[PDB]
Formats: sequence, structure tokens, C-alpha cells
Amino acid sequence: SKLPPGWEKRMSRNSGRVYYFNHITNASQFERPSG
Repeated sequence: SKLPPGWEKRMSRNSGRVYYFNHITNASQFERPSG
């Protein structure tokens, strides 16, 4: 909803755990990122 720029909310396909990935830095993180 109110996520920072560059980060995107995605969902796994094997299990189904929601996570955040950055298309700019090309990395994922489970912990709510900041900026």
C-alpha cells in the first residue's frame, strides 16, 4: 500500500509467502524496508 519507490510486492509460487523485491537494486527482503 504505502511501500517505498523501487520496491515491489510479489508472492511466491511454491509456498505463498509475500515479499518485496527491488527492480533497481535487484534484491529481495522479507523485513519491511525503509527509505
